[PDB]
Amino acid sequence: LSPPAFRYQLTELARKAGKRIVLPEGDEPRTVKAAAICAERGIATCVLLGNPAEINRVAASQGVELGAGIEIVDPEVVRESYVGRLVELRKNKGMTETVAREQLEDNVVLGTLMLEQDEVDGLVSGAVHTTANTIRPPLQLIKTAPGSSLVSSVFFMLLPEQVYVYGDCAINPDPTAEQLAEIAIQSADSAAAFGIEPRVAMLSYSTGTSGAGSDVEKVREATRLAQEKRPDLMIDGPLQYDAAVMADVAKSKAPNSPVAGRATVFIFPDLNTGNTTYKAVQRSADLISIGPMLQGMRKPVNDLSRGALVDDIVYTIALTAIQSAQQ
Amino acid sequence: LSPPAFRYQLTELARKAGKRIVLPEGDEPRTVKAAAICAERGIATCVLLGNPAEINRVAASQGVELGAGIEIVDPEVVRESYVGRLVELRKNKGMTETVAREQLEDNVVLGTLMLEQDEVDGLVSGAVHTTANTIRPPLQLIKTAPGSSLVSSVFFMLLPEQVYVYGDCAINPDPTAEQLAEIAIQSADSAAAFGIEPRVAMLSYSTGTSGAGSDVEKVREATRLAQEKRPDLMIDGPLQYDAAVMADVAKSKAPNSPVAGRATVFIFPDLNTGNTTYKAVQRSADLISIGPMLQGMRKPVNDLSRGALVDDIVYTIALTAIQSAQQ
Ligand SMILES: [Cl-]
Ligand SMILES: [Cl-]
Ligand SMILES: [K+]
Ligand SMILES: [K+]
Ligand code: NA
Ligand code: NA
Repeated sequence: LSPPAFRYQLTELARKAGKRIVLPEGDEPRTVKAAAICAERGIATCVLLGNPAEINRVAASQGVELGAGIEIVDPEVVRESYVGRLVELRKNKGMTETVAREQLEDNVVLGTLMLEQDEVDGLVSGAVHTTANTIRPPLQLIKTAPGSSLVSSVFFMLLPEQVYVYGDCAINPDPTAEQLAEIAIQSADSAAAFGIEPRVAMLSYSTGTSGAGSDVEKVREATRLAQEKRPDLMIDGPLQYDAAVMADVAKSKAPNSPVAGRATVFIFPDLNTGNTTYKAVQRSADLISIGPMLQGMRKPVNDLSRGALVDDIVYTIALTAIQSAQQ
Repeated sequence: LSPPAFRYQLTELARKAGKRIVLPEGDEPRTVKAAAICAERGIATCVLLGNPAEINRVAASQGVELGAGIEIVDPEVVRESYVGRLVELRKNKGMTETVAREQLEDNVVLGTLMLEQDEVDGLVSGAVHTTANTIRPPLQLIKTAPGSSLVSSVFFMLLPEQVYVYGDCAINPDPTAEQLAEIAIQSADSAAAFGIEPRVAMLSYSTGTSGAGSDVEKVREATRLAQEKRPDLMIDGPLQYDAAVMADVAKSKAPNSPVAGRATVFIFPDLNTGNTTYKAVQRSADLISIGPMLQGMRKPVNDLSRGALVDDIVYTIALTAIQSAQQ
């Protein structure tokens, strides 16, 4: 699975999904250009939230036509029709009609209510907003998937001939043992859904009992808890990074391990570890990453980097559509 | 500073130091062969602790002569002469003459007492023993250097044209803010002593205020505390790894930073982060590392990997001799 091969696999899987993805940042130039690519290539039907005139002016300003597969929704027209639904959804938290109308001025809230009404299949935003702005309404309204008590994330690491899965390198600062086992299971399910055989390495500064301490025991607990809920999955830990990827190190420090030496899914003990290793490997191996992709949400939601490129948005919409077919 | 250039710089600095390094594993084949190289190249005078006949048989078994610069000490001859000193050193902890004699059967204890008696300048062991076996007697008897409340460690990361310093990637599992500031200062002093201009990046999953949480505040506290004790040092944090090494990321996320974009010393928030990133970078960039090197000890002590090679031992003796001239 080379980087071009994996990127095409995302295109193939998204086409077979045949999903509708709402884009709250409907008039954003990068998002308009990416939506037209997804429609022309069959990656997804893109629902743009914004003024039809402005979106078409932005589309014309970038040499892009919005034909089939592009559906523009004017928030001013449809906003009031979702007020009653939002009041009903948050009535026990003190939602009023006036407050609900105030919240619906944000296109992410509007797209989330469209997502909750099963009018679209997924939501992508964040090119010109914060991560919290993208995920807070879905967290409040869509909630977590059954069997998940939290949302985590993964990065797809595109090596020259294979794809690794890293997580959680963006969201959860300090997972407990129970949460870490949940992150490992979510990440392995994500890997399998995107064509990656999950061999899950629970990372630590200790390989087995080479090191001791509360930090090592948390990874050991999470390993056992994850194996309890999913006896079918190949999980092992604790493992240092070299033991997870090198067969020679595996044969010397963890020879009875079904994961060591050939791990494909790498679960980091905390965000310090995950984000630092993710950033360092991106520079040192000079490889390519796709993500981060959220996991554990009841319906797919994903947040873009504020400096994302058009192609970054294109494949993020693909991931979101593929996640919709997974559920 | 290419890897060959840096390795020669260690040779030059060790020669100028002109130190004596005691080797408790005196009859170990790899250690005997490395000691003769250090003596012939002028890296250090090596004091081998073992049976003179056995050491010479091991030396002859590897095509190696032990001439000038090699001094063999028979533990059976000199052990009793250090019993009274050990009793005096640990009298308040319940040391007796019989217990002291029992402890002196371990050559590391004997070499540590030689180190404490200023008969040698540094100690290297661990090729056939655990790390705890190497460092416990010095920790009990030599103690920490003035201004240091703990011992930490660094790895020298030999990039194609420069050398980075990583720490602490081996010893301290979860440093407090005060300890982390101490690790940063020790690591910068180590870097400068080995010909590396210290620009210290205090690593985190947050660049500045990009992320919040107790983990980020610890790095922020350690950054300020380290700057308080050493106003002359270039320290900054918190910084993600990409902000520390990439000028473009630095100009966008930390433009007022005197370290971001050109860091040479990388201080990891905990052992999970340090060891995982160290192991991952070694595989991803396929670079070369030297270490780990202890720091903060009153007199230099260093521990070998049990799978170390002869050349690994050679340059570890060099590091230890260089550390002796630093103090
Ligand atoms: Cl274990
Ligand atoms: Cl800050
Ligand atoms: K964002
Ligand atoms: K050792
Ligand atoms: Na690898
Ligand atoms: Na670099």
